[PDB]
Amino acid sequence: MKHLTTMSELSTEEIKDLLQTAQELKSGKTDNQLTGKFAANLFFEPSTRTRFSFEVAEKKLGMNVLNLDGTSTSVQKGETLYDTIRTLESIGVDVCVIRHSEDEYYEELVSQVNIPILNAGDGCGQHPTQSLLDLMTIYEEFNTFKGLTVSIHGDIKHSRVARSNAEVLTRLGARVLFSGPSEWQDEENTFGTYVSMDEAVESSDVVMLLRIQNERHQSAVSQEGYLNKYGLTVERAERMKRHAIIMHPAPVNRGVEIDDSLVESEKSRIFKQMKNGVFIRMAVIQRALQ
Amino acid sequence: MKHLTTMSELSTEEIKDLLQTAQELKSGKTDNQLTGKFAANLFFEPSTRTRFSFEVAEKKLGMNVLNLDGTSTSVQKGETLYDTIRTLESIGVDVCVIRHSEDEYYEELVSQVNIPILNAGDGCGQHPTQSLLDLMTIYEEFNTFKGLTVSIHGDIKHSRVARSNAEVLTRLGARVLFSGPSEWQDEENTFGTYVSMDEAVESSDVVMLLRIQNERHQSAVSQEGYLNKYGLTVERAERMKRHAIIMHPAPVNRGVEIDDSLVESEKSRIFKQMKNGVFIRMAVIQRALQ
Amino acid sequence: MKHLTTMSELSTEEIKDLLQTAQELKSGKTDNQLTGKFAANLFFEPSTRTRFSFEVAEKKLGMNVLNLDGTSTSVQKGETLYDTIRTLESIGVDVCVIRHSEDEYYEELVSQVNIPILNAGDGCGQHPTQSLLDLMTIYEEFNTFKGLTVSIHGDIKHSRVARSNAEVLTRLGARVLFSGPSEWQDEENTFGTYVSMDEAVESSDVVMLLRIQNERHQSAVSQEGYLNKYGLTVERAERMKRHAIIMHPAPVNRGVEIDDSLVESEKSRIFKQMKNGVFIRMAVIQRALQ
Ligand SMILES: O=C(O)C[C@H](NC(=O)CP(=O)(O)O)C(=O)O
Ligand SMILES: O=C(O)C[C@H](NC(=O)CP(=O)(O)O)C(=O)O
Ligand SMILES: O=C(O)C[C@H](NC(=O)CP(=O)(O)O)C(=O)O
Repeated sequence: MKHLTTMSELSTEEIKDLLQTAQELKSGKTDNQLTGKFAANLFFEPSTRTRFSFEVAEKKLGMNVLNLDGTSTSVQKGETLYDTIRTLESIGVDVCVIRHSEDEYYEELVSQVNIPILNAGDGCGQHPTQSLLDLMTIYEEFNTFKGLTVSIHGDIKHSRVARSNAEVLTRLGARVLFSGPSEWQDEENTFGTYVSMDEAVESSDVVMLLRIQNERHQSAVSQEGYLNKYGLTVERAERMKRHAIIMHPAPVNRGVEIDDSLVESEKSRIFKQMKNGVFIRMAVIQRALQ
Repeated sequence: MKHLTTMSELSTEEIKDLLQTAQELKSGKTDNQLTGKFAANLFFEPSTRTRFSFEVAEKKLGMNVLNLDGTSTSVQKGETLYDTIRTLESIGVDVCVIRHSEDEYYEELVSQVNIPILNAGDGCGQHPTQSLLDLMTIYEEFNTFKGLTVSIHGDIKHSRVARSNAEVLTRLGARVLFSGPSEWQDEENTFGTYVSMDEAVESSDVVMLLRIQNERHQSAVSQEGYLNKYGLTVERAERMKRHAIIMHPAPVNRGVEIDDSLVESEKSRIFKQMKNGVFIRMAVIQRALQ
Repeated sequence: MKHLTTMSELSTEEIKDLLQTAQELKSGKTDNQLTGKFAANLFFEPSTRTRFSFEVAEKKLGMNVLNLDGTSTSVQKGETLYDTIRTLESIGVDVCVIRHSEDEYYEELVSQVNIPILNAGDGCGQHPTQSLLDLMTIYEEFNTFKGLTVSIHGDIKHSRVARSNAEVLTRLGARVLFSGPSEWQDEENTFGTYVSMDEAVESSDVVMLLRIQNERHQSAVSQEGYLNKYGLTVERAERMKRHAIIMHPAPVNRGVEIDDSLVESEKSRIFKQMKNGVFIRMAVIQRALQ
């Protein structure tokens, strides 16, 4: 039993092992050991990739799957997250995947519950499996992290993606750059140098775009002309290194943080990221259940 | 790869083959060609028959199923339908079933995506699997379409069922009649003769009833005494040909377009339609992935 | 085909049999008689234990599962519950599980539908599988019902649990005590003796707590200090018989009807209830389909 909650508490060796496993499974290697066991997907926030890649991963591992929403479950009757987990243990669930609006919802749980918890996202906190498939995608491309320059752009302080990726990339020996509206920068995220998109887009081996976390803002603010100012425009992408890649955890808001024509251009690895997500998540479930 | 979007682009030959395949599947034919493959059901409008007959179909084919609604997916974050399909492709989905409010949502998709799209309904546009199962049911009854007189009643204007059935029935050599409030007739559906229910009910070999598309009208209008005025009353049903049948795409609004006692009367094939739905949908999936 | 609607129509012999079957199931026994059949779970009210224990039970029986709610189905188009059930029969569903807001929704169905119906809860009416859970857990504890004193506390008026449990308990030879706010007492449930919590907690072999049915009240009222007044406080739990147990159909509102520290205390069988729920529900499904 191993939780996957925060990227900062996962060692370099474990990351290295998870990537190898994921790569092998992607290669065709299979395993049935978990056939018949039960996984529960609890998503209290909207999702497509994370949620359904987990379901695919679970079913490829031969597992039965229970899918829980926040509006149809007894959470409507005031049940706590912990009780929901204990309930799921009681009816035979072996592992739980959770996405929740509350930053660090898992701290209370990991010490109390008896089955592995896989964090599919905690508000603006952590997003471990996104980080892992990001790393995998990067390593597949450059076959190393050391000496890489990776720039993360946009709404940083509301991003569990950036918060997971910045520390671990630095830890793996890469240089991390930030950019975007100064208002949206993170003082709790020092693992990167704040520069401008125009500066970073030329020194970056990786250009990671972020969606604006509109649903997470205290107050809605104008974002007219965001693309020109902060986004990856065609002209900006044309100034990227030959070997550089474009990444984005999705969903993309075409015409906002990236030009519509770039999403599926030569240097884009956005959809490749989604492919790797499945195998990364298969690996993570195996790690969780031994 | 073969999409299924509009009935008007389905050849007479393809139709006949789908009906034959459906019959074989109905009579127990099976194979594991599709076992373990993934099907995704994207339903953005309510549904019971189409959605779940598809799920049953997919599972009888031995497929793994993913169910997406639109309020719990990342469409909520602004993701386009196109990006949603590509996302599903990336994670290993082989076929997508889509029901959407936007007429012809699929026109954009079919030229761009790399997996079969099965249209489960586009606003007031087309509803091909309904048409196919309607044809199957009629064919089981008369072993022919040539010379048949089929009347379609009620809210034609907002009916993707009427749109699909009218063109294809006349194309198959049937005579089509329309009835219902003149206000709800469709000038862009000229494949039938407009008459009154009272006339059509004695001339018809098939009486096809439609539900009022309340949720699709620009503004709500009274519908008091609809049954007596426009609907299939007991008195009207008693004037039907001895060998004529009653059909309805469902759900039925008992007391509106049809008298409560008729839904499961001798001449009714309403539930037989739902039965055929599964096999028609199996056949369509087999066609898409051949 | 044996429906399960209300406890009062379930004989003592049928009950003892379901409990023996659930025990054998709980010990690991299974068979293949239901492999590949279809179960449908129609939940129109929120639920965690009942809905997902049913799904688990179903999967453990080797069945395919269809999950329907209220907002995404064609109930939205005005389809009656009856037509919904008949529709499911037509597409190949062998048994239906239903939780609905309308008391006794099932009495118009039992005489009309052609497949077994399993009531997962009808408004403030009955909750048969919960009751069976309770009986099982109670029987596991004391190995008998005769001579037992069982107290049920709180919002009796709006409890389908209390209604199922009260009669069947006294029928099995146990004495039932009632407790809680006098306004929330039920005149349509006279199978117990109203007393104060402080009294019952000392004379009870089983102390069964109920959640306040806030979502079911015609008018909201204050419930300040509910714990200290009507609930199971730490102080009160200390005065329980040595061999007595705490039960609660869940979910619990920690701090309302029970002190936070008692939910998982030595005398609590609340989570054991959830465990037995699966096997009871397996047994009930086996009974429904012969
Ligand atoms: O939604 C974001 O922009 C980033 C990130 N996106 C994803 O995880 C992909 P999805 O919401 O389709 O599961 C996340 O934090 O949820
Ligand atoms: O909704 C109508 O009345 C006709 C038709 N109905 C169906 O296809 C059946 P369902 O909505 O239960 O899947 C449709 O256009 O969606
Ligand atoms: O809800 C209650 O407090 C009692 C009872 N609770 C249960 O059945 C458990 P659940 O709602 O998680 O399935 C019921 O009537 O729904």
